[PDB]
Amino acid sequence: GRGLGPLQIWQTDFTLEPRMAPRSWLAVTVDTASSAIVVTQHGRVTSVAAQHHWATAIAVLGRPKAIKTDNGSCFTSKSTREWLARWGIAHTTGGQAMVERANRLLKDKIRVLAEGDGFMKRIPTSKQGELLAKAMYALNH
Amino acid sequence: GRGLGPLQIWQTDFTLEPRMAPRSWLAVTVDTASSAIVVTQHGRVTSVAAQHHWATAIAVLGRPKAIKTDNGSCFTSKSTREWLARWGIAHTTGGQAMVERANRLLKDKIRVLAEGDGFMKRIPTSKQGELLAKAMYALNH
Repeated sequence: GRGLGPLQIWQTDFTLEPRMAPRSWLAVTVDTASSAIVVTQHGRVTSVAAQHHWATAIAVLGRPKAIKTDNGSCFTSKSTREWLARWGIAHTTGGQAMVERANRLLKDKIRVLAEGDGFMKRIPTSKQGELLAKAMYALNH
Repeated sequence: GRGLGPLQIWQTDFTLEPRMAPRSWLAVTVDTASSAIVVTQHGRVTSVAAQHHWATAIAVLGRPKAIKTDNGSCFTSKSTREWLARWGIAHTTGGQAMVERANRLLKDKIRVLAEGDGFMKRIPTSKQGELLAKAMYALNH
């Protein structure tokens, strides 16, 4: 139950992380109610990447009432607006200090975990998925 | 806080779902405390697939105290035993009625969602990720 608890509002952004190349575009959502983070990696910053990311985030967190983004083309496209409408999720572009903080915490954590494993530059491709998941764990739990 | 709440014990299995081919192996975890489900898809039933799945599940649910599996080779290999030890997760092979139920609920939900989208046989590859995430959402939230 929500009750008087925080409203179910997310902030979402993309942040570029070459340690994760070739899928170096990280799509990042912060649930403003709980501060939980969901991150996925993508080859390209696109509308469909944003949609794939939110599909994952909904699986993890539930369906939000609203999502705040910037006015980037991947978020204001007809395709993305229609996808959010299909899900019944309100969308605003406005401010999103929480997701900016999430981006920095994630990139720092990725670096620390990678260097801990001996990867001082790009993370080997076969190691990225588990390292990204480990960073998400580290920031949420 | 746990308090007197249910112990943090998962059940994990693999179940084959040709609607999701070529990555038709679904790795399924049920959190026995909450009945939450995490599912990932994989090309092959292997030790490393199980590890990749649990990495994701830990990102979503937190680190469990213990995981129950069957005695399949992907779970009793030296590689998997060492991975669980690295994480400090206790492992038992024993019984796992909850994950069997999860498997069936997931496959039924996948079918319903796929047929709703007009896919009466295999789901087109580019549509699978979001459909799988939708099934997971549908069963958890």
